[PDB]
Amino acid sequence: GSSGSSGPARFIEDVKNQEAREGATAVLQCELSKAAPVEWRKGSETLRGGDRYSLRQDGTRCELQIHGLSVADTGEYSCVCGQERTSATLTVRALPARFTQDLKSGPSSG
Repeated sequence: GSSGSSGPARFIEDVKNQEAREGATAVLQCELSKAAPVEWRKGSETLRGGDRYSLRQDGTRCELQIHGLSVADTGEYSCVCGQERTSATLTVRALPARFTQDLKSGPSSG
């Protein structure tokens, strides 16, 4: 809430930590002050929309999906936008190991 002009596009809404299991598709949804180009990078590696990473920006909103979540993927992504840059933490938990747990609800309604 401040009338004026800064110049470049700033991340008005930084990405929020992500948490999903293997096989899923973790994606970070953020927002920019104004339509501007960005660049997602994991630590010291620059990623570019291809087959696994499905980058989709609807103007000021950015979205970086990850097809095939692997425990390894787990790390810290950072989206560099002009001058500003947002980062988050993606926690990938191994797939749920099958386990039979004998159980049968009771006459209780709730």
